[PDB]
Amino acid sequence: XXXXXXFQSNADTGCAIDISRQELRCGSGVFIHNDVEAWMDRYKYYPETPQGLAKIIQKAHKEGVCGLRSVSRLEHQMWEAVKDELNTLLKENGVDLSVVVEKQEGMYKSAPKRLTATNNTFVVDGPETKECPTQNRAWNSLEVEDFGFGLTSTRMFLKVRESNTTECDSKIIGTAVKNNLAIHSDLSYWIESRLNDTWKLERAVLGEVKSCTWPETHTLWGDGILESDLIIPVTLAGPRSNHNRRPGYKTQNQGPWDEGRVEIDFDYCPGTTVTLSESCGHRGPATRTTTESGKLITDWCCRSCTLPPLRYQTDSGCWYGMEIRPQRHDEKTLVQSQVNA
Amino acid sequence: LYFQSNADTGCAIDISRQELRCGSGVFIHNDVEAWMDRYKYYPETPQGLAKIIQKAHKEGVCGLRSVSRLEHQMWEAVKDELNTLLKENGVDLSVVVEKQEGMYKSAPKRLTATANNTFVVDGPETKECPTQNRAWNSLEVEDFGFGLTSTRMFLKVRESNTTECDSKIIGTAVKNNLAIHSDLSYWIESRLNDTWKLERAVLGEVKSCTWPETHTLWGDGILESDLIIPVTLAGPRSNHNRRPGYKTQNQGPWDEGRVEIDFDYCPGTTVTLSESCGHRGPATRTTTESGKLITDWCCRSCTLPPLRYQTDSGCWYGMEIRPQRHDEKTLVQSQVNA
Ligand SMILES: *[C@@H]1O[C@H](CO)[C@@H](O[C@@H]2O[C@H](CO)[C@@H](O[C@@H]3O[C@H](CO[C@H]4O[C@H](CO)[C@@H](O)[C@H](O)[C@@H]4O)[C@@H](O)[C@H](O[C@H]4O[C@H](CO)[C@@H](O)[C@H](O)[C@@H]4O)[C@@H]3O)[C@H](O)[C@H]2NC(C)=O)[C@H](O)[C@H]1NC(C)=O
Ligand SMILES: *[C@@H]1O[C@H](CO)[C@@H](O[C@@H]2O[C@H](CO)[C@@H](O)[C@H](O)[C@H]2NC(C)=O)[C@H](O)[C@H]1NC(C)=O
Ligand SMILES: *[C@@H]1O[C@H](CO)[C@@H](O[C@@H]2O[C@H](CO)[C@@H](O)[C@H](O)[C@H]2NC(C)=O)[C@H](O)[C@H]1NC(C)=O
Ligand SMILES: *[C@@H]1O[C@H](CO)[C@@H](O[C@@H]2O[C@H](CO)[C@@H](O)[C@H](O)[C@H]2NC(C)=O)[C@H](O)[C@H]1NC(C)=O
Ligand SMILES: *[C@@H]1O[C@H](CO)[C@@H](O)[C@H](O)[C@H]1NC(C)=O
Repeated sequence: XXXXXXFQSNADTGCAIDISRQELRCGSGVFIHNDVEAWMDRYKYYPETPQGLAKIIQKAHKEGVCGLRSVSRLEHQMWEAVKDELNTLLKENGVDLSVVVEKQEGMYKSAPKRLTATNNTFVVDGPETKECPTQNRAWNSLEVEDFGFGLTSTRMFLKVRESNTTECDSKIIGTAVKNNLAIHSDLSYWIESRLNDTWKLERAVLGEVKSCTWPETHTLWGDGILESDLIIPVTLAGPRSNHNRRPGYKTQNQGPWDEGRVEIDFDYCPGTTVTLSESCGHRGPATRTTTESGKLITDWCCRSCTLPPLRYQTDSGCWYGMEIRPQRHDEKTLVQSQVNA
Repeated sequence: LYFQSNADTGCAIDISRQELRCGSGVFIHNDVEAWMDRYKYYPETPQGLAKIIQKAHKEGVCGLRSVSRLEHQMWEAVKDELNTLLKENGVDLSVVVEKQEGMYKSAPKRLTATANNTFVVDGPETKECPTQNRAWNSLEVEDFGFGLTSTRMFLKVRESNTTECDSKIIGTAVKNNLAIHSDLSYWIESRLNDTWKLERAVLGEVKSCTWPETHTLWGDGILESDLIIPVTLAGPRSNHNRRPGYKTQNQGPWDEGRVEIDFDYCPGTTVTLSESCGHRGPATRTTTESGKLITDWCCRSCTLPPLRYQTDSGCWYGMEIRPQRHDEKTLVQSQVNA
């Protein structure tokens, strides 16, 4: 599964039903789909030329770049799928260099080196090592040049970026608002806000947690921003937008951002309560509702949040927002986020 | 679960992404192109509204000015019903709806939910009912109404005072090379071609409410002098509402009704960069009042293709673009100051 290559036509054209207006309507415009919560991946990354990429790497290798960290899971999946190919490319040209791709657990961190146009390894992702520290790795060096048709999925071809930026690739971003529901999204983030008495964040699904910055061009309601109010941190591709807020909550810099997939919404973790209490503990690291031993922590408080509570759902269970604390300071087997972003 | 209650569902072809995708999300359509006839306003309570009106008149509100063409059509269509309801309550008061020509100006008064014998809706600027004593932007859409012919939307009186355009009917979105700010009468399009910039805008009428920041893209660090469509004319405070070489078209042909903006030459005309060209002025039509064509145009420091308006009486150029020949032959120029 990695085949190599080697009616306004700028717009979407089709039909949809608008459930709110209760109208079936055809024509042209902009259609944003939910691709984060989709069964398969409709999209796969590809290099414009594997040979080109191999050249990019060996060059960066000469200039002392020991490896790379992917921007996203999709990018990782490319490096994973194209490594054997890149390696036979180097091998057959007499280049003493092999690409090595390690499993990625947790958030995709940024790095400061950049691949440019044109030991003996190039290490993609993995744990932090003294041998190949992040500071000598490349990150966010590629972007989408063109899209390629496929039967099963659609191809995205990567070129080398012309400049140095921390911005997420805008080619794959879809932001939209209609019927007072607002969506900031790309291939791995789906962030939904809605008007109900007030405008506020309602739900978010993060396929992984990345470290690029959400571009202003693709951001709604981005005036008069106070970053410390932004639920999802801008250092974690949180859109710098007033939609990325919830009354009674500040930036979740210590949310469980290193668990892999994270779903944010506002409801109670199963079998728990949350109470307003001026005697509750101050905000701290996001905390799970099950201990290491597995037992359920039922009673929770908050000093000044609003209900329903900010809830995180991950592979290992349910967590609460930073402002929500265990009512009883007696449980010692806590599982808490050790992130600071 | 709520995502069903407010979303769109269907299929579309995305040429840019070379794919056919189905699913759920937000589909923003092109409505200023023929779809204004498939949407009607109706007051949610003609009875209540009548009471609201007789109260406002009783408090020194001589009349009203519609936010938009669609609102005006509702007034035109409900006045007979309103009047006959005012009769039944024994109220010396009748609604008068005059033709609306030009831009839909704003007014400072508001209706509330709780001399002459008339309530004048729209029209020219009388002194028997000045704009300063009229209400404006007191209505918003409560819910939508199913129809085969048209989608109905029912209006409530606003609980609050604001210059903001009703947000319920706004659709704003960006994907691939394309950014749209739109509602039922405005379609404002910008595109990424080397740079993000305004490419085209169609305005069914020119209104004077303000485009809400909640539905504005790229709204950070705004220099209002660079916004092409003025914020006083529902221009979005967006860096998408910009074109290099051009500043705010405060003196556009905004009083002509329908206006379309794009970047292209007026038929039979040329535009050349000249250091000796005149400075920004009111926008000028390519035909003179008699009906003669002006062919030669200059600009000092605009970029090309030229900023172009099209209205019901012809083609016009942006404020920076000036007739190269000084033998001024009674031009037709915008008199609007926005
Ligand atoms: C969209 O936004 C609206 C608000 O604009 C939300 O509506 C609110 O929903 C919440 C719960 O979902 C409601 O809160 C509940 O109120 C019940 C009755 O209200 C009492 O308190 C008010 C205080 O102002 C008094 O005025 C009133 O007379 C009543 O005495 C309570 O019975 C509920 O209590 C539960 O929670 C508390 C929390 O501590 C527990 O201690 C209780 O034991 C009990 O379990 C609760 O407080 C609120 O009333 C709604 N407001 C309005 C205006 O309707 C919608 O929920 C939101 N939509 C979505 C989808 O989220
Ligand atoms: C690209 O820009 C980034 C940030 O704008 C640069 O990252 C900084 O690099 C220096 C030295 O490498 C560090 O001390 C900083 O902490 C980095 N800031 C970050 C990572 O936010 C990066 O060096 C630039 N890369 C190139 C090739 O110019
Ligand atoms: C009360 O309001 C009515 C409706 O606006 C006024 O009637 C108009 O008066 C002007 C005066 O020049 C005429 O040109 C219009 O033709 C009248 N409208 C008609 C006949 O439908 C009336 O003058 C006002 N009375 C006042 C201010 O005392
Ligand atoms: C997108 O912008 C490019 C400029 O980068 C436009 O290309 C120019 O097109 C005009 C007329 O077609 C030519 O006179 C120029 O010489 C072109 N420039 C270059 C560098 O080729 C292009 O027309 C724009 N396309 C759209 C659809 O707006
Ligand atoms: C509406 O609000 C504006 C902004 O404060 C104010 O200037 C205006 O007088 C208000 N009008 C009414 C009728 O309250």
